[PDB]
Amino acid sequence: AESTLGAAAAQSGRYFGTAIASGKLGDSAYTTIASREFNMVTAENEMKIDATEPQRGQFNFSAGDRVYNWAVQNGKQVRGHTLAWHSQQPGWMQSLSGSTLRQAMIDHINGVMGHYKGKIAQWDVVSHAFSDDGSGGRRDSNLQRTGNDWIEVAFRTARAADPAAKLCYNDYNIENWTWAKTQGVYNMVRDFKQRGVPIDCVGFQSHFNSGSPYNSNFRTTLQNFAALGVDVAITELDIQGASSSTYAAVTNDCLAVSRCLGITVWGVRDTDSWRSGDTPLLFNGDGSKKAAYTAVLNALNGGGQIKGVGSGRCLDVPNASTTDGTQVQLYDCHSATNQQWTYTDAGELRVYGDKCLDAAGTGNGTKVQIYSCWGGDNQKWRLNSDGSIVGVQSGLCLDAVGGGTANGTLIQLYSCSNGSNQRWTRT
Ligand SMILES: O=[N+]([O-])c1ccc(O[C@@H]2OC[C@@H](O[C@@H]3OC[C@@H](O)[C@H](O)[C@H]3O)[C@H](O)[C@H]2O)cc1
Repeated sequence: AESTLGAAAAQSGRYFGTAIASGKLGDSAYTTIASREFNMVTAENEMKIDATEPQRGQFNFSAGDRVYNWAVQNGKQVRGHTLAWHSQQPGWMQSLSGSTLRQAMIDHINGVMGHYKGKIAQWDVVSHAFSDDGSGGRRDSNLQRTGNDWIEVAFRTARAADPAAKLCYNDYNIENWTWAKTQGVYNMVRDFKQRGVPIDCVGFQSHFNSGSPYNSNFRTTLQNFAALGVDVAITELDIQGASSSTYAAVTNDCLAVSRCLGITVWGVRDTDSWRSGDTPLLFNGDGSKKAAYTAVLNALNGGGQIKGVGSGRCLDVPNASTTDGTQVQLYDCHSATNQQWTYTDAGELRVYGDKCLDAAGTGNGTKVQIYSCWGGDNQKWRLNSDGSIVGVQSGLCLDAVGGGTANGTLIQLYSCSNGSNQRWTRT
């Protein structure tokens, strides 16, 4: 109830989910991670309009049901995505307009929700309905040109089709409270609640990058929407660079809002991401947990010198050398730059400013040394709550050779054993 993301989130009545791609369900490495870590699933594309209604009036749930069945059979709830929006519309719908388009939208909603009636926890009824031009208004689309009330109609339609599902409005770039787009959505939801329009949740995609960075005020945004009487959900979270601090910050924002139902990251491994170039998820392509994974898990579980517990001595660079390939050791702790390590958001343990704790391989006995920082996974580490420090690439623990405790004891990689020569404390 604390070793996996879903289980850790469940401790506070929340979920931690991911986007599942039906085309990857035959990949054992993929499903092993997905079934183990998440208790909520969103079909990445299988429940969209084009996927569910390829031809007007012709519904197809082959792909959607495969994802839905995999989710339920493996113990995960499901978020339906998405009933009505401008993107990925089938060819036939893109050419529709006015009343006929409005009716098509309604028929689609009834068809899809009817198929999954009572089996979906949340439905993204409408998505991407606002512009990014900075006006805070609706974006120009075929759906919007049929009447400004199309969104309201979609929700009223959805409520009737399946009263058991929570109905959400989902969008991106509505995380920062100071943005006009965020205000546009806020005003609409407030209007809906005041007039009784059936809406139960607001989904924040949370696709963060240096173009639209995460800001601490995201929590305020979540709290402001929660105050309107709707639940909130982080629906498609991914962070460019996967900063451990940022991932932990977003996790704590949801935990700080009683109405935040949970968090879904948009994909399992970076190689499965729609934005793989931004290495924005919690697992590497080879399936290894990233530093960000541990940061998130620690947050969900309610969680300078590096001193070894068994030895009482500090991780030290011999004679304050800055030479690449110098194996680190244990040494009496004292004020010195060669014992001052900085844990970065990328998961590095830096010394001297630009040298990185580096594993010279991946197996037991591998030498741990300092080497120029370059971003390799053999230079990334996960700081566990039990005091162990695990190498991302190797999955092995920082280990004081042979359990030595005296000055000069070298540091190596070794299968984690919870031994005192593998436990560290930082001050
Ligand atoms: O440019 N953006 O900021 C942006 C573009 C699209 C977008 O869509 C939302 O978030 C991602 C969507 O999923 C992807 O849709 C396209 C597929 O080819 C890809 O495989 C999916 O992962 C999601 O459905 C939608 O809600 C947001 C922001």
